[PDB]
Amino acid sequence: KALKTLSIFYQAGTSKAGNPIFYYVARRFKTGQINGDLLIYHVLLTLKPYYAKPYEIVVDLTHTGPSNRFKTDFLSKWFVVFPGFAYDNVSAVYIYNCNSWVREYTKYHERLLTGLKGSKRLVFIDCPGKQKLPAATLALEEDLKVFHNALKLAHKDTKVSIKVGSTAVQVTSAERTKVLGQSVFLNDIYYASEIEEICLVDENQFTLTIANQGTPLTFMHQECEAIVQSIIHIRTRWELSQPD
Ligand SMILES: [Mg+2]
Repeated sequence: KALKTLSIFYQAGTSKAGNPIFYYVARRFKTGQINGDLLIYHVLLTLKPYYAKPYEIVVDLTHTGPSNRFKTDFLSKWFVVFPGFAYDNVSAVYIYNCNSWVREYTKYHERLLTGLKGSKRLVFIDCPGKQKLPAATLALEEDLKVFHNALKLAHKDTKVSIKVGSTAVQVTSAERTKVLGQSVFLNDIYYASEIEEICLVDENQFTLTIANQGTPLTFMHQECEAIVQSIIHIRTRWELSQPD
C-alpha cells in the first residue's frame, strides 16, 4: 500500500552545484490507482528535511500520457499544500523526455502554469546524455530502424524522426517546439501494446492511432511502406506473446 508510492518520488544524489536532488518519475503515477493525497503527503515528508534550503528536482517524463496525468482539481492542490519558501528554494528543475502529450497538457493548463512559463529555473534536457517489465528502459536500449526527415502533420507541420524498435516506436522532433514558453525537443514513446491501428494512406504517408489518445497521428516520409510494415511486425510480435 505504501512502498508502491516511493518509486514515484525520492531523493538521490547531489547536484554539481552541491544541492540535494529529487526525482519525480511521472510514469509511476497512475491517476485513480494511486491516492492523490497519499502521494502529496509522501512528497511533503520527503522534502521536509531539505526544502528550507536550495534543492533541485528532476522531472522524468518518458512515456507520460493521459493515465499519468493530474486531474485539474488535483493539480491545483500542489500549488497550495507546500509552504511558500518550498517553492522559492527550488533552484533548478530538469525536465527529461518531454513529449507531445505533456505539451498539450501544459497548454491546456497554461493559465495555471503561468509561473513556470519561460522560467529560468526550468531546464529542458534536449538529449538523454547528461515482477514487472521495465519496458521503458528496454525500449530505449534496443536496436532501431531510424527514419529521418519525416514530417509530422498538425496545425503546423514539424520535422521528426521515426524510430522503430522491437517493442516500441519513438518519434523524435528534429526541430524545436514551444513548451511552457520555451523551444524544446520532444520524444514520444509508443509501446507496441499501444498501437491500436496503423493505416498506410499512400507510398509516402500513413496514420498511427495511439491507445487512450484521441486524434490519430499522421506522418509523411519517403519510405512510408517500410515504416508501416516494420511497425506492423512488432505489433504482431506483441500480440503473439499475449496469453490465450
Ligand atoms: Mg496513457
